[PDB]
Amino acid sequence: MQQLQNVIESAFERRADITPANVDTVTREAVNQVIGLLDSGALRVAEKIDGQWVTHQWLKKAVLLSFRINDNKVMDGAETRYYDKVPMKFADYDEARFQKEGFRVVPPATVRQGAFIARNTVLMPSYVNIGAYVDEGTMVDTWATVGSCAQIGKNVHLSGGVGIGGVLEPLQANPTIIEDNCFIGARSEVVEGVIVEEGSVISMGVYLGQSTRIYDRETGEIHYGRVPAGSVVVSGNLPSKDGSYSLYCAVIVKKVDAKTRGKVGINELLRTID
Amino acid sequence: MQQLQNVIESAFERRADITPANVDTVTREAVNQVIGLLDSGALRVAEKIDGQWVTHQWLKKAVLLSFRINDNKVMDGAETRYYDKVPMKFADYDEARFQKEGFRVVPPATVRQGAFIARNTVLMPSYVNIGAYVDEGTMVDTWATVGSCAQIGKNVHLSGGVGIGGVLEPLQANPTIIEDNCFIGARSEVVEGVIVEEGSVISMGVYLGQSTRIYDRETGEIHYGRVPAGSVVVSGNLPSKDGSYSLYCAVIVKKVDAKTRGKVGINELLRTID
Amino acid sequence: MQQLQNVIESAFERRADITPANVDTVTREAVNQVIGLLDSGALRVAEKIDGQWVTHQWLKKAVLLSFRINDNKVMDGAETRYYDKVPMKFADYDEARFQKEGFRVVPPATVRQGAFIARNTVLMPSYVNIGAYVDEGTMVDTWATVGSCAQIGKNVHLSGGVGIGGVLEPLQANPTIIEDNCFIGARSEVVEGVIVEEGSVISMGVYLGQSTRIYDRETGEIHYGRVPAGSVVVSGNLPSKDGSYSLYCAVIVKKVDAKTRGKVGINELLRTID
Ligand SMILES: CC(C)(COP(=O)(O)OP(=O)(O)OC[C@H]1O[C@@H](n2cnc3c(N)ncnc32)[C@H](O)[C@@H]1OP(=O)(O)O)[C@@H](O)C(=O)NCCC(=O)NCCS
Ligand SMILES: CC(C)(COP(=O)(O)OP(=O)(O)OC[C@H]1O[C@@H](n2cnc3c(N)ncnc32)[C@H](O)[C@@H]1OP(=O)(O)O)[C@@H](O)C(=O)NCCC(=O)NCCS
Ligand SMILES: CC(C)(COP(=O)(O)OP(=O)(O)OC[C@H]1O[C@@H](n2cnc3c(N)ncnc32)[C@H](O)[C@@H]1OP(=O)(O)O)[C@@H](O)C(=O)NCCC(=O)NCCS
Ligand SMILES: N[C@@H](CCCC(=O)C(=O)O)C(=O)O
Ligand SMILES: N[C@@H](CCCC(=O)C(=O)O)C(=O)O
Ligand SMILES: N[C@@H](CCCC(=O)C(=O)O)C(=O)O
Repeated sequence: MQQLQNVIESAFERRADITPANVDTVTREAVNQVIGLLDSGALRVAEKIDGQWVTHQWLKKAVLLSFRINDNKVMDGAETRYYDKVPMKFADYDEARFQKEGFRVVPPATVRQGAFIARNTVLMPSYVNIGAYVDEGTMVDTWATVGSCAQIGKNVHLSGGVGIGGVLEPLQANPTIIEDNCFIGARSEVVEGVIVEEGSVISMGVYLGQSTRIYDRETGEIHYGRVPAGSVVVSGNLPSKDGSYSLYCAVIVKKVDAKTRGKVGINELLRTID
Repeated sequence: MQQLQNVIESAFERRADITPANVDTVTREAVNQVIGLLDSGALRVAEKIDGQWVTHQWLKKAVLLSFRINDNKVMDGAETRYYDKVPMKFADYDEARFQKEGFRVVPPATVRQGAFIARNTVLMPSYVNIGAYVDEGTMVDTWATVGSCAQIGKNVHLSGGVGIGGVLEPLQANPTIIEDNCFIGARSEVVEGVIVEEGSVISMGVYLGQSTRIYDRETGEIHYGRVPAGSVVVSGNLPSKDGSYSLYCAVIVKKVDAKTRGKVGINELLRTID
Repeated sequence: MQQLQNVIESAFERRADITPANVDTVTREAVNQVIGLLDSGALRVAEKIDGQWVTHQWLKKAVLLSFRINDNKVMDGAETRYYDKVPMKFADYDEARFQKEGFRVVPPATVRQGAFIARNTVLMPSYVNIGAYVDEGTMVDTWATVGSCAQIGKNVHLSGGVGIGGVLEPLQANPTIIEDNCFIGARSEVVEGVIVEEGSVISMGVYLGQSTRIYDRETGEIHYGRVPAGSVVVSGNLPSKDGSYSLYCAVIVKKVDAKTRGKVGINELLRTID
């Protein structure tokens, strides 16, 4: 949408000098419009086109600017109080709306406005930050986090305490992406724009960033930045040249098979009852 | 209780076709009765008999069915709202009740109805899921999670960010069990029905599942599925056959001694003041 | 303050026999006074003097005694209820106060009374326990925890799911300290009085306690208890004598450089807008 993109790209250049007081109504209204569209899933920060994920840098820009244009407001918790500038997505939902949108939200799961949550998902107590997109069938297990602008595929299981990297701080070029049908094991973390290709199974306590060596013991091939579709990855180490010590790495031990599927399947009984 | 077990086992077979609308009052009432009993500690999903933990599969079945028989309801948070089908355990407690039950609940710790919490425990902000049982004296530290149906012994310390596996998704045969007097170090995870025997000390960042090799450096013995009573376990790796790389494992480095006890003791000053 | 320190040190000796009922008004009032001072930053549990961090053991004592002198009270959550004896820091703040104190508090972040939060910090949903001190510019990312009495420097970034050890349980001699300008990578844990010196970068999934070997591959020097200023630390292992297995350790791989700074910088656009 040019009328919106234009204003966004002009404002971004003046980011440092914009404040909630000096911002003109045009930039304010535009940024706000863009956040509502992300919130509804009409727009998304990254999308797959021709077998490639592309990032719309200007939607990322809008997310950033929202922090320069909005002022903080006291939010009343019950026993306590908060002071922040991004509204809560569900603050205004009624049963009819929850009923139509079709996902389950377990207290105290919290989602910021500007994040899209699809039908048939289950959010256990967890956090979904602004700009993120969580597709159909996915479960975000306890204390997991979906970082700003992150893209999560359909039928994905993000285990307890798992973290998917954001793009706000530290600042990142690209969002982190988890394709369809992946299983991410407990306490693992995927950051810095790494792409976990569809049907992959990441074991527990695996840490993937751009500097992480993803070693394929079968081919000897070492990857960086992505997990090839259908891999089973676990933690390991690679020895130094003198064998004096070893350093952490992720190892692709095999391709997903029946034995693997037996341990990571989604439970449909917990999904939306049509 | 046969009158209840019977109905449960009949219904479970039709699990996929049961919905909150078509379920008959008999199955509804039964499942509900069983959840109240788990909630009060009168029944428990697994129990130790003759030096063996046994799982009552039908109590697990009842837990599962509760998700087929109950409908979602809007739950009013303060700044936000939730939409789920399992009530909050403490929603109706008054001071007299908390005073009688004798445990401490630190905001925003949350527990689902159907989980048993014993006297003299302390829940820092954490999550205890349906069907779980948390025995006397235990502390569940910050952002720890006690998964569905998990069994936690007396005087156990579950450190910050620790996860004890559930049985709902992925679906599991048996609950995860932590016997009396264990210490589980920060950020560790214990899943898939592994049993951590009494008096064991699990260090930080240790990940135990059924596939994890638990290597005893002293005997060369490799365990699977359980941590022998009184072990001190830490993270390590075992080399591949070509020494080309190494893969994660848990190592039993020694048996708990005075030096160990010095670092993992429970603080009675924080327990219930009789 | 002698008038306060005296009462504190006398009472501490009788800790086990003090209860909320038998405690005399003098000890009660004193302990309470000391907690208010910690809350405001007028006093702090540890402080750096002459290039050395010193711990005021008696302020730690006061923190402990607060648990012997105060009784539990029901705290009304919205959907649920809690029962604890430490008030919520922000329960009484209004917009004017939040506006003057100058930090951002993202729901559902929670802080206990007795912890100091400085200007220009951002608390994503996280936990800050009693006695802690969080200095200017710092961000406490999602599900991170600042343990009791811990000291966090200025401009520090505590990543998602990071844990900084407390001193209450297990009981510790000294608080854990993170000096200015450090970056602590996701899911890492720093405990047992370890000191991370200024400008250091701790990677993801690094676990540091007093028993952790911090190996400097360049010098062959092995540290214990502290991370030398300006280090980049990552997870690794050191081989056993027979090469039969290896055990976890932290490795200092290099000194912070431009390439490192490129990945761990603070985003000023998210800080307080003056
Ligand atoms: C990866 C996983 C799914 C097992 O898959 P699997 O297909 O059964 O893997 P296998 O048991 O066949 O092992 C295949 C190889 O990988 C290794 N391996 C598998 N999982 C491993 C793990 N977690 N740690 C170390 N090694 C592991 C085996 O040692 C084996 O190596 P080898 O061929 O050299 O001997 C399992 O380890 C896992 O990650 N489970 C997830 C638990 C979880 O997070 N639950 C959520 C709770 S909220
Ligand atoms: C295990 C632990 C308790 C130390 O116990 P300990 O009995 O003092 O162990 P020691 O220091 O004697 O070490 C014994 C052996 O295990 C090793 N070791 C112990 N803890 C280790 C750890 N965390 N990482 C790596 N190695 C460890 C030592 O290297 C030593 O190996 P060696 O005999 O080959 O040289 C400690 O490491 C730990 O896990 N503390 C828990 C911290 C925590 O989670 N706190 C909660 C904050 S919420
Ligand atoms: C440490 C880090 C910042 C990279 O710093 P860097 O200066 O770019 O490090 P480099 O890529 O130059 O690597 C230097 C050495 O350390 C290694 N290394 C760096 N980070 C590593 C990691 N996470 N795991 C394993 N090895 C790592 C490299 O293998 C290399 O070893 P070599 O010299 O023997 O080949 C990055 O790994 C990291 O920790 N990012 C933090 C992500 C995070 O938690 N984000 C927050 C999300 S909430
Ligand atoms: N590492 C997180 C930081 C989020 C910070 C944030 O959302 C805020 O300041 O409100 C992210 O990049 O998503
Ligand atoms: N891994 C968790 C998943 C819990 C899901 C749940 O409780 C729900 O759908 O409400 C568990 O098996 O306990
Ligand atoms: N490991 C934590 C334990 C905190 C316990 C606590 O604060 C309480 O009992 O209220 C700490 O030592 O800070």
